[PDB]
Amino acid sequence: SLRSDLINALYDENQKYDVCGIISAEGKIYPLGSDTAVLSTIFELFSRPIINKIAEKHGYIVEEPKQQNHYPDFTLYKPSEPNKKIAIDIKTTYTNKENEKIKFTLGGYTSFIRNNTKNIVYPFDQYIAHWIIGYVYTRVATRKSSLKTYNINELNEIPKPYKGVKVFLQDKWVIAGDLAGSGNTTNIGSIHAHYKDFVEGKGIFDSEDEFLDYWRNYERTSQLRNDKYNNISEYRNWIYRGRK
Amino acid sequence: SLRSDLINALYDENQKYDVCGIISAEGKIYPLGSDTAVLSTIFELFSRPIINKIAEKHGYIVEEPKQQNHYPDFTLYKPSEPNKKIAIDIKTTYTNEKIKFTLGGYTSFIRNNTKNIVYPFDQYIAHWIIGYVYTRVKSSLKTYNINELNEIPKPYKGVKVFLQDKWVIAGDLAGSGNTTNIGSIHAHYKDFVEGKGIFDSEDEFLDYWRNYERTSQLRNDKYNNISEYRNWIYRGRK
DNA sequence: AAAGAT
DNA sequence: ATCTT
DNA sequence: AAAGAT
DNA sequence: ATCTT
Ligand SMILES: [Mn+2]
Ligand SMILES: [Mn+2]
Ligand SMILES: [Mn+2]
Ligand SMILES: [Mn+2]
Ligand SMILES: [Mn+2]
Ligand SMILES: [Mn+2]
Ligand SMILES: [Mn+2]
Ligand SMILES: [Mn+2]
Ligand SMILES: [Mn+2]
Repeated sequence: SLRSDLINALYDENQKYDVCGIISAEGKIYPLGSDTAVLSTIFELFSRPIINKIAEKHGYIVEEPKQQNHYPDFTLYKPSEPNKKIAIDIKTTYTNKENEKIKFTLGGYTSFIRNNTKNIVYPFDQYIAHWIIGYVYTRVATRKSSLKTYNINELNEIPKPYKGVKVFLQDKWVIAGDLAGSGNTTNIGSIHAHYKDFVEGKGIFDSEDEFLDYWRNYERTSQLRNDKYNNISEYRNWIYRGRK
Repeated sequence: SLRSDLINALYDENQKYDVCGIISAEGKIYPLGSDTAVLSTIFELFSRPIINKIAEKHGYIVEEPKQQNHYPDFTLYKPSEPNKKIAIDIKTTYTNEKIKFTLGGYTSFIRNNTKNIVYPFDQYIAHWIIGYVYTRVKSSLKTYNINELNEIPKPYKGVKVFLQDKWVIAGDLAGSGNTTNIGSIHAHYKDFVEGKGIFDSEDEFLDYWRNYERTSQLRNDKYNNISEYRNWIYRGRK
């Protein structure tokens, strides 16, 4: 399928190639700095040609947001299936020690999931799938050789601020958790688990409808959530009682 | 001086090189996308070698945050004068024309000496902003090899760069809401280079943003702009 | 612009 | 967009 | 974690 | 970190 070919290609490219810097048209290379700020940009750019190639092999049109602040990173679809669009959003996080538990921020819970056309490239109801390509890497402190530029002939002598990159492709609802991913910017939080749990889809929601109802009615602060629900057990009790 | 040699190197480097992609150890190049995040990241990386080269010429050590979400992008200090650090932070914005930058929070280190800052705020003697401005600009969804560098399309054109003191270019209207950022003046590139700001002093700039309330409701009984802040001062800070 | 989006 | 305390 | 930092 | 509505 489009999905299995896509993760096979991302998994393969990740295994083979390592990104090591930004290059100028003049051929000068600038090394990579430390944060997920830098790495999240790098893994998203790494992913673009792969996603396009597989999408094309399958007959899909690939569209990135023409406007800033709009989800998703990539919209895929066949002209013949306008209402079966696929959203793919790339998310990244890090670990300090290889293999510990990780969590991702999955985007807002008060934009398009509550307003069909808010901050999304096509109306929400035109999408039938929302996939997350998740990247995890282990941090490696920057070295005092990262601060010089390099020429192409030194490509593999460039130090990297990361190691152990892993990648997965999973449905957003499947890896969504029940605790916010951020406060002031109201993000859905994924489960906090091991990389394999994301691959296997060991999340907390039983269905995509449950994930949506939960996040569509999740209040913004602990105060606002006090008489409602703050986690999945509380939400299921709240559902049991009649949404009260 | 360190400042003048840095302005000169930044201008020069920006003039000589145009960043066009990320490269893998295997030599494959991936083009740049248009997300805001992309340009912010690229200009910061681009500045790193320039800043370290000039700092070392001047005897300054350069330290980047060892912890994420901490200001500033670069901390400079001569070993002998540790209590005299220089903060340099990179900011970016776009054009198609007046521009404005978000200059960082007004509720972190300016209100709490050790909050989200690498070294105590009182150890810094200067806070500089390196501002990058560019003009925003297809199936650039494929990889390239070294022989094709010159054909890779870019999501930008006309990059300009300046270095100015943060207080000098700071404005009186928030640069963001929920992430409570100081907004810079809304002016032309030339005004940033020339330092044509609104605050009469660094003291005024800091006091203003240290007492700016977070919402209009709160601000409308105190101050919403520099004129109202000056009147608040006259009323006795109430 | 203020407020809230990625 | 994701991270710290 | 929640809340608020870059 | 900075953008949109
Ligand atoms: Mn993106
Ligand atoms: Mn993304
Ligand atoms: Mn953890
Ligand atoms: Mn919109
Ligand atoms: Mn596990
Ligand atoms: Mn930075
Ligand atoms: Mn910066
Ligand atoms: Mn700290
Ligand atoms: Mn002007």
